[PDB]
Parts: sequence; structure tokens; C-alpha cells
Amino acid sequence: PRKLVPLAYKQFSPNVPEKTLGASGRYEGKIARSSERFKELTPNYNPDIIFKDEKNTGADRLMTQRCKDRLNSLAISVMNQWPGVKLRVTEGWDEDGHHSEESLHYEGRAVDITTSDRDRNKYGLLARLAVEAGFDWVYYESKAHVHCSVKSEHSAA
Ligand SMILES: [Zn+2]
Repeated sequence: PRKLVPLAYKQFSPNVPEKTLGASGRYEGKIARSSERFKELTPNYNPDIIFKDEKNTGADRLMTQRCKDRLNSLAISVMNQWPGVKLRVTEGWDEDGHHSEESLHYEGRAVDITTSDRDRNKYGLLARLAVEAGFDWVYYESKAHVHCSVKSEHSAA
């Protein structure tokens, strides 16, 4: 076994920009509810993940399959790491534009996460778990959350 080292505040892994091929790839444009690419999104109803749903639309559950797969892996790891605690998503797909111009939140490929107990002391390690769970980019973005993202299925040629 290897010792798990938490990410530092503001650290990202891999240590390259989010939208590079070695990380989460490219911004492929906003997905609107009315758009064809809306079917790229699938709702995650994993019983072991808490969704904040702060906008009361259920949008934070809607994500790509790869995002769902990595998130579900992380959900198991979080429960393992801190028995009694669960993975919590505070932001997923954003229909409103509350991030930078080319956010992967706009296309259901990024989540902001915490632990269910909102213990900010856990977030560095939570970030490390997200890396081990196979998220393509993980960024300890604020003291209040970790930003995790995935590649699309449109770069493999
Ligand atoms: Zn984010």
C-alpha cells in the first residue's frame, strides 16, 4: 500500500491545466436543456451520494456517464475513508452560467464536492480520493469544495 497524501489548498492533479488532453480534454460548449447534447446527460440517483440541489431543479444530478462512473467509484471510497460519512455534491451541471466562460460545469462534466458532514478539514484528503477514483482532473479550488472533472467521449480518434 502507498501512503495517501492529501492535496494542498489550490493544488490540482494532474499538474496541468484542466482542459488539456492529459486532463479533462477540451471545452465542447454549453449544454442547454433544449439542446441535442442534453441527451449526453444522465441523472445520478446513487443512494450513497448526497446532492445539495441548491437551485431546486435536480440539475446537479445530471452528468455524463464517465462523470457518473467516477463519482460512483468515489462514493464507495468516501464511505470507506470515513465510516458514517458520504460523498456530497454541491454543484454539477450549471444551466445558469455561474462559473468562468468555458466551465465543464456547463456540459455536465464537472462536480463540486464535499463530505456529507461538511468538515472542511477532510477536503484535502477528499481531493486525493477523487484522484484515486479516476477523475481526469481534480482541483482543491476553495476551502469549501473540491472541483472534479472528466474527459468527454469525443477525443479518442
Ligand atoms: Zn467546479
